[PDB]
Amino acid sequence: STGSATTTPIDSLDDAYITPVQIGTPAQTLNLDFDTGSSDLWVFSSETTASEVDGQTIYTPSKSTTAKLLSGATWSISYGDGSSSSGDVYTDTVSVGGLTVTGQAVESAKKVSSSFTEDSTIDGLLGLAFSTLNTVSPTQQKTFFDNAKASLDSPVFTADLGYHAPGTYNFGFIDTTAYTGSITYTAVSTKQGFWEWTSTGYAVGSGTFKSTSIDGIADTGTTLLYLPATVVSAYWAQVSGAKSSSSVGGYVFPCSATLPSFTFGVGSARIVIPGDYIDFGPISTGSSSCFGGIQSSAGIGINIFGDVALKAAFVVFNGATTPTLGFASK
Repeated sequence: STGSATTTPIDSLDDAYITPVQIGTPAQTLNLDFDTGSSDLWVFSSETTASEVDGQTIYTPSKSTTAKLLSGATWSISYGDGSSSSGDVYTDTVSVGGLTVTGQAVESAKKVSSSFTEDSTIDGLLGLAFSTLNTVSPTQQKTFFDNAKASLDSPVFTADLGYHAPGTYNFGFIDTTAYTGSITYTAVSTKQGFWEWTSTGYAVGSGTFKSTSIDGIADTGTTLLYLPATVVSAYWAQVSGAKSSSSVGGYVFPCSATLPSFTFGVGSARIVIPGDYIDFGPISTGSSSCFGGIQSSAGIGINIFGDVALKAAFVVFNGATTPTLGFASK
């Protein structure tokens, strides 16, 4: 089997991407944030505290003839941005772009934190990291990809995120029309549950490439590119007036600037992030200070190849017995 679904930016900055997902019988369609940095499929629901729902579409298990309470199971998750959610668990039929999994764990939110409530465009998350990170207790549950894998034509999914435009998530096949050149594959460590790999270095603008190993994760659920302070300082030093602002929470730059590109290495290959992809707009409405899309990871504990980096590439998440990642230009 295969599946193919369009993913659409939630706003004019590409802060995140939503993909429609069918849950239950008859189908209830929710727009989920596909997140290769986590492993829970959770949704706003008829069980979510009413004051914490503000415009989202909810899953109502009682209206699904295929929903079944997973007795005794609870979940609770905290994300790198400080947001969180928790609840109980149903199993139900879940379809993405024509690919159907029966018996998928659908984690129903009883509580969500303020940032989820405040984002009316995201109805939940669909985790695509390794199932060892799934938070369901006392019986850990599998991700949608893990459940679908055996049925797929090939045990892969691909992320093709757009810049200020829709893109595609494909399951079970590699669309050879969606990228240019060849796909370069690179090793993955699953030891932390992430799609964790080692970039071979970077360049700033037209500058020379610096060969240096940068371990990090391919994370579709993180907006920006978080890299070591040395790398980030070298980038922003090429932008007149750019500075790190403790009060804003990262590097800012004059909105009048033209930003240089940023290149990262994948083995001997190179992915170029155009300068425009690094502009996240005014820090507050009407400000002439703009927020940078490359930020330091020094306070995180891990480097994160988030959407800023991934949307410059066609990315293969290869879930073969030994997983690997592939990157191509597009």
